[PDB]
Amino acid sequence: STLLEPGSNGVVRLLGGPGTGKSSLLVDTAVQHILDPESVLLLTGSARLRTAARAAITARLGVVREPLVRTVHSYAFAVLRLAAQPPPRLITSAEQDGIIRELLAGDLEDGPVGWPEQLWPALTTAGFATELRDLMARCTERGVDPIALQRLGRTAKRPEWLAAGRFAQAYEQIMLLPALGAAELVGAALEALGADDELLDTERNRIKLLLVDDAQHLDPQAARLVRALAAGTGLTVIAGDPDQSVVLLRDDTHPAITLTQSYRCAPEIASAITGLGQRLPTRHWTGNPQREGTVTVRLAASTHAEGTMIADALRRAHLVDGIPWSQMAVIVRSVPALARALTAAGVPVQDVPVGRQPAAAALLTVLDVTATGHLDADSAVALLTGPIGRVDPVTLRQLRRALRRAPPRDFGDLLVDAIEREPKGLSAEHARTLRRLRAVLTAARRSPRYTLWQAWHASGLQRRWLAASVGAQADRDLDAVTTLFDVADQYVNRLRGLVDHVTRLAEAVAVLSVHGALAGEWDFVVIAGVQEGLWPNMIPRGGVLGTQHLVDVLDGVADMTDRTVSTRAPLVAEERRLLMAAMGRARTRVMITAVDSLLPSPFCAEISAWATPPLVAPRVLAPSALVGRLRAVVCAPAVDDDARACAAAQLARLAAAGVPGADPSQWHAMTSLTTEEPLWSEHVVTLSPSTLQMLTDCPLRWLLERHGGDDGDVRSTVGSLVHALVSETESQLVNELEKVWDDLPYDAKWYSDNELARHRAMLETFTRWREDTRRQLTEVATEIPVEGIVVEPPGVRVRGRLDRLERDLVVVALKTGKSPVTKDDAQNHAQLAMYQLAVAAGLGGKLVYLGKATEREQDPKRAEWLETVGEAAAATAGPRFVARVNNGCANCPVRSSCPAQ
Ligand SMILES: Nc1ncnc2c1ncn2[C@@H]1O[C@H](COP(=O)(O)OP(=O)(O)NP(=O)(O)O)[C@@H](O)[C@H]1O
Ligand code: SF4
Repeated sequence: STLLEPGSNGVVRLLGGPGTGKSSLLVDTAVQHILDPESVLLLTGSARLRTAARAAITARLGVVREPLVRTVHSYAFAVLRLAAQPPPRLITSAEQDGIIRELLAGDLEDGPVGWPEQLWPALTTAGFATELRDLMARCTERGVDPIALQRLGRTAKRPEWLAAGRFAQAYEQIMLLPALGAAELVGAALEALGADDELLDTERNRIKLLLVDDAQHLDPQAARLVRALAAGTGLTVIAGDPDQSVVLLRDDTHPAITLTQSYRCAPEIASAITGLGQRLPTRHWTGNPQREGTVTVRLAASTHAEGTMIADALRRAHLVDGIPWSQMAVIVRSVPALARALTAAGVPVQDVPVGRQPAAAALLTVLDVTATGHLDADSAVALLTGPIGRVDPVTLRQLRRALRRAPPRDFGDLLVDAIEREPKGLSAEHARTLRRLRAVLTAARRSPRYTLWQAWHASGLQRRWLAASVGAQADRDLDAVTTLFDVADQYVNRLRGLVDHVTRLAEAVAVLSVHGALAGEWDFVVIAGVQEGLWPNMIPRGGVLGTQHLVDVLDGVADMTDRTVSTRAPLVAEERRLLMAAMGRARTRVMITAVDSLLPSPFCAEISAWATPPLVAPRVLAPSALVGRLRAVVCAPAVDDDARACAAAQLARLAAAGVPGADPSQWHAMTSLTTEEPLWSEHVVTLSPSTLQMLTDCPLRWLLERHGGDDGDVRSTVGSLVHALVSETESQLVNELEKVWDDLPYDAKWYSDNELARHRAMLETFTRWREDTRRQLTEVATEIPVEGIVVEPPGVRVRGRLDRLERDLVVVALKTGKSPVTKDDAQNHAQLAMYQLAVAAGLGGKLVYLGKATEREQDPKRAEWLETVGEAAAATAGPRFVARVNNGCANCPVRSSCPAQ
């Protein structure tokens, strides 16, 4: 307190625990030294914390000037910006590792670097250049010149470090023949402070406070600017906590100021944090005595039961205890499953490429129409099913039946000719969704960053997405089209190149990882997923170049020149700091969750000493979770004679205000049939001989598969293309099947010409059948429509398409199956005996199998048969259809709604 005064000098160090008044004491000394705007320099260490401390000072200060609030990287650029009295910075690592892919492919083509010849197949891989980039990016943070990395390649017998140092030296000579990376920005500025030797004295004479902040995360190359700027003038405060590694604080000759009172954390949270610091290689601080807090550890028995009790405890707190959303958080060790099972209880919770999302990709299809000049068929259907002018799949089927009234032509060709000029056919409501697509393609074709805005103006849906903000998808799409207008501007400053480049490119529960959870406050913190393979991280840190072994020989004597512990797993004592500092955010209470069928980590057995069987079916406060259970203890045979009264007493309070599922009108077991009528009632039923086999077999399959339920093929229309050719010279028919075959929906075009071969020969099999049996038979006609009245008084009235007559009359029915029906199974064949009974009365049978020509016969039992047609056709009358189990109870369409299974 006596060391922070306007009359004072030197370096003061300010260290304290997690939560204490550190960063709000640098703001308290920024203002107290002003009451000069300049020399009040901060180094906040984040781009978002720079504005958090700027607005804190400038509100506490009649207009004012600005204290200089910056970061370390943004300050080392301003030194380089002034030392050129412009120093440019290179792009993000796409353009910086696009240089790495060139120098490796430019080395494998040759035979100077000298890779150790085992790594020769590795050099073309994308996974080698994203590891070579890290051996340079982790020496750049530690100030190691490539002429000094090669000294390590000789003292130890490691050939791939001499090869890596010669890469990092040859890399820095084509980047200067400047161009600075991201991490190379502090190290390049520090060479320019000691170069001029008057640039120092014209910098130190400016600054007066140097309120550097968050000193613990500072690199040993960024820890030397703070030692250079604070060489001599005024007074400097360092601050931060020294025992959270994850200027220097631990070793200094400068006087320190400790802080032990927390101001945030409860005293029961402050004993679990400092209780874990006992088995850890200023660890004593106390909690806020005004608060009272709870720490508890819960276990689950599965993965889905974890997300069901997290969404329990997040729902108990807001809805009963009253703490709002956005004072809650869910911290996970690392993000790839939990946000889906936590939204399903009704909790507000706050990747995919840019040109792939449907609100953005529907507008890039307007540009491909515009760039070519004519719109195709496959990209004119893709505008109707998209967001611009939208149609559900049953209104494509209403366009086609209205456009084809203007063989039928294909829908891909009729659509384009309705956008080019609008026909006056439909005009009801489909005229509007076609005028919307003429308004876009006339605006963009009459006009590259000025056309793409003019398309967004014509397809007027910035108005429709603001009024409807289903209200989340408008805020997901508007937060995605504004990433086109940002990326499309970035290519214009440097329209077939627009499409070519983009193609390659509140009050909620914050779910975030541990490294993102070092800025929030959050009254309630859940640490989900502390278990065996996940939190004590046993993914081994080995690699090819030995990056994790270089980084702990070069940065300290953590390992000697022995590769024994170089590639094991993340260190456990340095992994305990993450769970010790994630609990350091909650100011009221902490819940720690892990599943155990997936085995809990040993950190869950250590918290249970300081906390205040696993669940397998947990309780929820979801409204669809109440009314499910309340209906299950009232519709019960066999417990709870007293609780049954309490069950139905609470459903009457749910049903009076809404809550769907509550009232006994809403229950799916309580609904009643619509009609239960006697069908036709009143009459002559009508039948065809191809349903009579089916009707007798099972009369429920007649009702559901003939009327509605029929799931759609390519094998049944070829079977009718054979019947058309056969009914019309055996070489004049092969030429007829050959032309028409090329338009059939066959994938695998090796199979279309392989299925033609068995259907070409099946016409030669038929003419090889005719000449054999034209001595015993004689054709009367072919494809006679049979119609008449049979079993007249109900009458059954057989109608339809006898295939081929012959005469010794007889009845020939041609089939194209491969496997024939047996000999004694065709004596009761219901199709032939309906034609045979047609031949007799008013106005033997053959069953020729073209394919694999084994024919079957039926002998010329009429009273036993004619009573069966009248007995079966009477069962197509009433309700309550019978579901017999037949041979066809497999590859039948209606089976998921059968009551016999
Ligand atoms: N004198 C005070 N009176 C009331 N509240 C205070 C006082 N001093 C600090 N606080 C509050 O205590 C909390 C501690 O925040 P602060 O001390 O600024 O964080 P920090 O410890 O510097 N940063 P970090 O450890 O990374 O979370 C904040 O909500 C402050 O507003
Ligand atoms: S599964 Fe059996 S009862 Fe059901 S429709 Fe098919 S044949 Fe008829």
